[PDB]
Amino acid sequence: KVFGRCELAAAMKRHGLDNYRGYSLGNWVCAAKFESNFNTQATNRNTDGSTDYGILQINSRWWCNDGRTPGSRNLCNIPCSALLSSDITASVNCAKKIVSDGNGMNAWVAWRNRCKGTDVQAWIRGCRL
Ligand SMILES: [Cl-]
Ligand SMILES: [Cl-]
Ligand SMILES: [Cl-]
Ligand SMILES: [Ho]
Ligand SMILES: [Ho]
Ligand SMILES: [Ho]
Ligand code: NA
Repeated sequence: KVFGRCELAAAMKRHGLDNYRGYSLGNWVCAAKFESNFNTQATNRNTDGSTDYGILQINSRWWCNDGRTPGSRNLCNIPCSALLSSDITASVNCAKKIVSDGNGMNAWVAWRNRCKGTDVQAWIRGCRL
């Protein structure tokens, strides 16, 4: 599923991501924009053989099981395919663990490089929230 901007903002809010660990909703929408272009089915291979999945490009190296990332962990206790669903529950619940790992949203390199320090509230402008 390819979400609209405000559609994704609303879904993220319903799943409790707004201000989760102090990160306003615009931060999460911005991260999703640059990680996946709001596409739940996005995947991308990493240099180490791991794969990133879903709207927030969650890596199989640590967070989900895809059966082909030898030596990895599955800390969100989910198949990576769950991160591709039209229902964002799995991606959100796993993102909540990730952002709690210590480095906050710096875990998403695209957030650090493209959202951090910018006017991220623009990403929820106009949305009914
Ligand atoms: Cl915001
Ligand atoms: Cl594996
Ligand atoms: Cl933080
Ligand atoms: Ho990535
Ligand atoms: Ho970590
Ligand atoms: Ho609201
Ligand atoms: Na894994």
